[PDB]
Amino acid sequence: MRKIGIIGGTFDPPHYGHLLIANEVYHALNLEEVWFLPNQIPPHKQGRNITSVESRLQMLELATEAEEHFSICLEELSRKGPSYTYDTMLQLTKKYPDVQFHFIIGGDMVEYLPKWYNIEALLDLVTFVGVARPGYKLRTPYPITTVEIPEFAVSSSLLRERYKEKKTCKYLLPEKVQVYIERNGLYE
Amino acid sequence: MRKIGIIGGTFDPPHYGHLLIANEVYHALNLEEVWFLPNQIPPNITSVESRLQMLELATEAEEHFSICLEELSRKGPSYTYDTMLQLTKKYPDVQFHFIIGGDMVEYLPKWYNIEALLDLVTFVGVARPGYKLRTPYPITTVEIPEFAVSSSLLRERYKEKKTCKYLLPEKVQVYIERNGLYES
Ligand SMILES: O=C(CCC(=O)Nc1cccc(Cl)c1)N/N=C/c1c2ccccc2cc2ccccc12
Repeated sequence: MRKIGIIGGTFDPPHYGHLLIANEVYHALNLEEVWFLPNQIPPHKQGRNITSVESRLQMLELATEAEEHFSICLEELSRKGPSYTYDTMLQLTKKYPDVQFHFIIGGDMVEYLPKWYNIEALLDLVTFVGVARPGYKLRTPYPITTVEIPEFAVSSSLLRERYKEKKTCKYLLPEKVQVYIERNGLYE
Repeated sequence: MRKIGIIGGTFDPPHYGHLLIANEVYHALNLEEVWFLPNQIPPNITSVESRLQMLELATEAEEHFSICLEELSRKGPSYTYDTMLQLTKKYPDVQFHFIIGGDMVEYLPKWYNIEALLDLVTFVGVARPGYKLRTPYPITTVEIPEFAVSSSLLRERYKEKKTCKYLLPEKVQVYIERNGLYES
C-alpha cells in the first residue's frame, strides 16, 4: 500500500511550521506524499470573522505548490460543517483502498486521544504519527509512531497578531502567502 | 453562581506547568477555585492510584485547588461533554470554566457534541503573550507565559535517573522516585 501522510488543521494561515512538520514526517517515515487536510470552520457565533474557505484554500495552495510531494485533500473542506476525523478517514479509506494513512498529531494531542470520537474504530483506519521534541517520548496506551521534530514556536496565533498590528511575517511563512495575506487584507 | 475552573488531563506526572496554568486562570478570572480533573487511561501505563496520589501531593498546600474525581468514577474514557453534563447536574449553582491550551482551540469543532458542550461550560483558552486565539465559538482568553515544562520532559528525565527538582512539587518528586515511576 502507498504510504501517505495526513496533516490536518485550519491553516489559518499556513506557515513554515506546518511545512517543517510535513517535511520531517515525509523524510522520517519515507512517505510517498503528505496530504494537507484543511478543516471546515463553523460560522462565527457573535458576528465576527472566520477566514473563508476560499482564502484558506488559496493560502494552502501557495504554501505547498512548490513541493511535488505535498498535495491538498479537500475531503473536509468541501463539506458544509466540521467533520470528526473518524468520518473523514472512513471516507478516505473508501476512496483510496490502496493507501496506508499516517495521521500526524502534535505531542500534546496524544494524552487526549481516548476522548476522540470513535477513537477505537479510527485506530483501525490510520496509523497515528505523534511529533515529539528531540529525545522525548510520547506516552499512550495506543500504538503510535513517533517522529522527532524540534519545536519551532511559530504559530498561526502568533502570525495573526502580527498582521493585526500591521507587521510583516516575512521569514515565518512562504513569501507568496505573506503577499496574499497583506494584499487581501486578512487578519486585520 | 460560583465560578469554578476545570483543568483536565492525565497528570502523568503533574508539574509546575499545570499549577501555573491553574493559578493564572484562578487569578485572571477571579475564580472561587480550580478543580483538577484526572482523565481515565484505557488499558506500561501509570496506575490510577499513582496518578491520584501525585495529584493529591501536588495540590496539598494549594488552598484554591481541589481534585474532581468525576471521570475516574466511570470505567473507560469520557467525552468532556459527558463529564460536564454530570457536573452541571451535580452543581447547578456553578458556572464552570473549562481550561484548554491555545493549540486546542482550532480543533474545538471536532470535539464530541461541541454545540451542546458550549451550553454547559465557558471555555478558557490559554495563550502565550503575543498570541491571538481565533475561533467561531465564545471563549475567554487568559495570557500565560509558556514555561516549557511538560510531563513528557519529566518522564524522560526520570528514566535517565535525573532529578526534576524545581520542575514540580518536592512531595511529588519524592513519591515518583520512591515508587520507581517512569523508570522504564
Ligand atoms: O485533526 C485533529 C488533529 C490534527 C493535528 O493534530 N494536525 C496537525 C497539524 C500540524 C502539526 C501537527 Cl503536529 C498536527 N484532531 N484534533 C482534535 C483534538 C481533540 C479531539 C477530540 C477530543 C479531544 C481533542 C483534543 C485535542 C487536543 C489538541 C489538538 C487536537 C485535539
